Amino acid sequence: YDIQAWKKQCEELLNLIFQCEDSEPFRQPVDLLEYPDYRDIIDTPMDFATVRETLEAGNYESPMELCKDVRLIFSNSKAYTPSKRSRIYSMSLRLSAFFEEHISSVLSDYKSALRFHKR
Ligand SMILES: NC(=O)N1CCN(C(=O)c2ccco2)CC1
Repeated sequence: YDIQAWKKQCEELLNLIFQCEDSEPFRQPVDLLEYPDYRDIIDTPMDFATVRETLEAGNYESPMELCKDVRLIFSNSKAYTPSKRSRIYSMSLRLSAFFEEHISSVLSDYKSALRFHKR
């Protein structure tokens, strides 16, 4: 029933994601010299350094907000990919599966703790 536990749990999950080779394309923003049309396709860029920095600045109120930004990293990859078999998109799918598998208990525990708090 710890309402604040999600933050350290998210920090540790972000640490695991940064150790994963599949996250390399998603750690920093996309360079426009390499992908000139990126902002024509993607209106809201997002990356794992921005998520980690937002978390560490105390700018997420809940793990649901963090989850929305992480999911935006993956939807941006799906929207930008020219093919469903591309290397970078295929890395996003594995990383998304890993993230969803680990974030599930973080979300469940937070929502349960909040319900207990408001009982
Ligand atoms: N850091 C980068 O330069 N990226 C390249 C564009 N991105 C993609 O999701 C993507 C899908 C298919 C090909 O690239 C984000 C990562």
